[PDB]
Amino acid sequence: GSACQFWSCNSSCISRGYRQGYCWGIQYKYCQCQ
Repeated sequence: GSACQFWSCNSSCISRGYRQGYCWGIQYKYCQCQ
C-alpha cells in the first residue's frame, strides 16, 4: 500500500485541467500533474 496512490493525485490534476497526476518518489505535501 503506497504512501501516495497515483489515482487520487490523477483525479486531482484532471479536475484542474491535466490528463495525468501522481506523487514524487520521497517528499511531498502537493501532487505532480501531467
